[PDB]
Amino acid sequence: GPHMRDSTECQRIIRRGVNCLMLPKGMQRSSQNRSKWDKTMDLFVWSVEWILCPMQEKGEKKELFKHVSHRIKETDFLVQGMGKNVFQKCCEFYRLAGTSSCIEGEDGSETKEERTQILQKSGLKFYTKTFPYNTTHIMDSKKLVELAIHEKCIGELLKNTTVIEFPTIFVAMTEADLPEGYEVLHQE
Repeated sequence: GPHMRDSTECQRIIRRGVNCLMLPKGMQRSSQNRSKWDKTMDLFVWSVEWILCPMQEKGEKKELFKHVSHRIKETDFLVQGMGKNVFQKCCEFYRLAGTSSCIEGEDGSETKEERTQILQKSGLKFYTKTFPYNTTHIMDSKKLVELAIHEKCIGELLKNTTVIEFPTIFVAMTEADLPEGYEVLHQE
């Protein structure tokens, strides 16, 4: 059944260092969120929102592809949360090609890195929504940050952050390919 929520819900829960701002009962963003502890893995899982951003010119802009992907582990890397659909759609958006490694002695790490290789060899960059460290109440703000999906996992990425309900990932070649009104933050 649906989770315990109010109308004009107002709470912040912290889950292994991620600050999570709770949306009210009727929000489609709270309805489409599936995130909990899962006994079957003895860890926390997320639903997450992915946006693939296509290669535009400086006059001709092109339109985004969106996908929400589910039951992604706090231990997972982005390429293991994205879904084969989002991986295959990135391969068709930028015309990336597939490769192989670690065949000398792996059967699970070889294919974890198979996906990540396509993104680092194309030079694709990944970004997420950030909100302030002291935030206790729900807000909307266009603020992105660039992150190292080839070195960092999703749990340590979100451990330093604030997010509303369930987190969002933007995929693009540059800031100049990212959607309008959104901006990426740099160091001081």
